[PDB]
Amino acid sequence: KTHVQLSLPVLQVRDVLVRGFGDSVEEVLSEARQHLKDGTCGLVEVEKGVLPQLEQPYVFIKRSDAAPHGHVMVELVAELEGIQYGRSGETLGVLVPHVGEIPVAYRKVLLRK
Repeated sequence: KTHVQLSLPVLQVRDVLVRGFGDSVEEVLSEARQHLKDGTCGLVEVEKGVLPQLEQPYVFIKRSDAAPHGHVMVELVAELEGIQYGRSGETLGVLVPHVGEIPVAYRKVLLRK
């Protein structure tokens, strides 16, 4: 399928143990997509002070359209040293590995895969 319904655990930035997906834009997009397929991806909501506490390159989920079955349609955009790879809508959050941190909420998304 071109899209997959996922329910992503929303993590507090100070709880995150693994603060990024790797070392290059292509690696972090690759790993993000693998962890989304494996159910081992979390979401951190972006506010003042969050991104400097995580590791670049960043992987964002961004709204791809204006929400089937309560799932916002999203796609991935990476960022390294202020350059984004992809073009999309509003940021829903930054993706990180999930390694068993307790979430504060779940974010239902339809991921363009």
